[PDB]
Amino acid sequence: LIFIYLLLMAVAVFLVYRTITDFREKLKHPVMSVSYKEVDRYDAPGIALYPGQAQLLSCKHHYEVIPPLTSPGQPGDMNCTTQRINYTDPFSNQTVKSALIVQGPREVKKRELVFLQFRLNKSSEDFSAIDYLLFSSFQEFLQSPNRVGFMQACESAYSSWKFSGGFRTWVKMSLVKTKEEDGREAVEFRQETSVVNYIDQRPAAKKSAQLFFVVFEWKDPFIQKVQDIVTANPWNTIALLCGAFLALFKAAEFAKLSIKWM
Amino acid sequence: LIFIYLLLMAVAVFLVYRTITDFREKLKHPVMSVSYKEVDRYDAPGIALYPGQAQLLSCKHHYEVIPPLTSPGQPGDMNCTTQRINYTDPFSNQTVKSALIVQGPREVKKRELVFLQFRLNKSSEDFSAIDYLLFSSFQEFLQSPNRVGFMQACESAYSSWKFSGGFRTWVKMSLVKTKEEDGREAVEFRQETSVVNYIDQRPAAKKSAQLFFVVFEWKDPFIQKVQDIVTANPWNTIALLCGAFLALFKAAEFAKLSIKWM
Amino acid sequence: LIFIYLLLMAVAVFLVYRTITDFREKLKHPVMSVSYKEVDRYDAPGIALYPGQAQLLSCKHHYEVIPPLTSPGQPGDMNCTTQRINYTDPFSNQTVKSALIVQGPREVKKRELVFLQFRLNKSSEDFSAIDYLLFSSFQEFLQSPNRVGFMQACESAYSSWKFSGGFRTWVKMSLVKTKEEDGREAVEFRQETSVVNYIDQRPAAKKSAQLFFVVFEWKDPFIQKVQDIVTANPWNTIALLCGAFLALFKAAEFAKLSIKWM
Repeated sequence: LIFIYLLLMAVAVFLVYRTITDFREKLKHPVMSVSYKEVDRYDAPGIALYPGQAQLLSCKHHYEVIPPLTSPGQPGDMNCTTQRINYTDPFSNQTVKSALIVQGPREVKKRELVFLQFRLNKSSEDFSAIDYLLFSSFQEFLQSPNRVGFMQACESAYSSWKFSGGFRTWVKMSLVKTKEEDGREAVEFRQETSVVNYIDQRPAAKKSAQLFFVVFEWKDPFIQKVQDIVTANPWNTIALLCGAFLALFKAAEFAKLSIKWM
Repeated sequence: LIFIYLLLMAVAVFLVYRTITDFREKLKHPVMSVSYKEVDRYDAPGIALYPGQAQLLSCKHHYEVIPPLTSPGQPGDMNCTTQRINYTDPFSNQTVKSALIVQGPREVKKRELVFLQFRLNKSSEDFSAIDYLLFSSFQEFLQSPNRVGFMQACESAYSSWKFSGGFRTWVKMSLVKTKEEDGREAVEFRQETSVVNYIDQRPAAKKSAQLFFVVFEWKDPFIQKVQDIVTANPWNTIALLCGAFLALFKAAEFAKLSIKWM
Repeated sequence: LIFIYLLLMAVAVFLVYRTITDFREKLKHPVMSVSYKEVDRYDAPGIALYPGQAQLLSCKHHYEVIPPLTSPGQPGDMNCTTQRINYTDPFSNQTVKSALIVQGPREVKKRELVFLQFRLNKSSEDFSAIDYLLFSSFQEFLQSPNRVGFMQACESAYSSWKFSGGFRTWVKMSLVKTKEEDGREAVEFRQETSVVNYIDQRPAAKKSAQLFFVVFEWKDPFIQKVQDIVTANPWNTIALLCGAFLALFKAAEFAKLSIKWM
């Protein structure tokens, strides 16, 4: 009887250590749940182009699925809500980096895409490109005090991309919102590029001026919500341990009935 | 005694609240499990190219790892199971969009890749590209009645890509199958592009005709099965709650022994 | 009384069956936990370029954020720890594939990037590119016996990429470490390309020699640790089941009190 009681107590202690260690492990490695919430119209995204010396020639919201034939090389109709700012980025506070903010397409369901055009007069770069950062809401920037702070924060909160000459980078930008355990939800942008070579036959002259193109489009109406989940909470652990403790008490009590039997 | 009994009852009520709220939460945010099932030979994938005015010049299944030297510009050997169809997409039912379906490589382990060539006679598009959609099984399309319905369904069930001129888009297409809770398993295609500029020195004449190239390849023999998991089920919850309720009953009964002691 | 006892026994049998089945299911589909561990300085990555006939012209570690103006076409300063090897890959053991290993950037926080230049004398390929494989630690290769075995293993442990002519493939290489249940942690590279067309105006002569460019950079200081988790372990299952068994015993005993009542 004493032997089996000691065995049961050893099982209980082993189980307590077991569950405590398993709870410690399950707190370090929370599992993630990713859910897609279809959205009919995305909030106006903010595209932070950094033209530098480049000159915008045209910007439009092509509600259609395919851009129409344009008139490249010369200035064209401007039909975008473009905001311009000059600030100093925190990572290179010494230098001032001028940006150029544009309002991206909203009608994702209707396949609305904003097509841009840029041009740069002859220079000696030999690797010409225009950076661009994407942030979730353009209106939020358009109505936020101290735009310099907002842009500096975005410089850290978003990674740097770019597009180059003789190309039409068709950036199918998409959202992925991350929720950290503290409750706040950070929003990050995913985007897949598809470079489309520019057939420069139309000028066919000594113009030969760097011409850039981009088509910012919403990949699909799904917003990928990614949130970490803590699979282990002390509540379930304590309930399970109490159930096991009672399970052991009943076995010990049945040992007394066995003693009476013998 | 009454005070401790009321305390135990309050613990029971607040704990059943705990568990019911947590269970309600755990249905909303199911956790995901991703498993890779190595496959020796993928099912013949269906590549739905939309040449438009472009003219296919060559299509082959290069069992080797590297394409050999070709004869660009002029028609070449055709060695692909190409299916042609004209239909109207649901999103643009007004217009008729002609497709061109091809049978992709199967021998993933052997690094089998299907290399295509397209050509377009001089036009005034100025951004020339050929769309292409990928669907899981080409034979399923080749033996399914009402191909128009199948293609229209695919137009919604797969995203739109394309490749452009003077390029060799080496699309390393890969599979990712999703299982929704209802039981059906939707299949989606992932594919990473690697644009390879075309060195057009060979013609070096007034031909200067848009020439496209693509190399559809299976990235690896792994099919990424993604399935959502409901971490919480009512019966684990009810068992845990019953264990906790018994654990509370035993404490209340030990309170009677304490009363006898005092 | 016998009817309710049989009902309780049937419930117990159903519950044990269901718990065993659910434990069997939860062992097949383990859930994954992905954690990002910020790293100040990545270990020197090993870039296994396969120039073939191409001739390296320059390699440098640009601690700045932007490459400076270069002197394309002619040999330049070489400031990289380049290792050269010729071996035979397992998949094509018949042929010998010569590689060229380079020491990649380490100072991720400083936006340190290694910029390379390659050149190929006139050939008849018309699709010119240089393959490159990424492996986690360059020093590990630099101090490992039988480098041929290391390279052959990497040929299977990493996928094949490449960059082409007239381009500056800005490969923002990033790390993702996978832990299989056995305990070993396989390391894989994710990398997103951004092709930047090369404006070849500077030579403007009959040189017209294939020039390749690449900028290998660390995307961000986060290492994506991906590890599978077994949500079900026999120990929780047995504790829950025996707690439910006790919950059944107490109900059966309350049935006796009900009998006494009636």
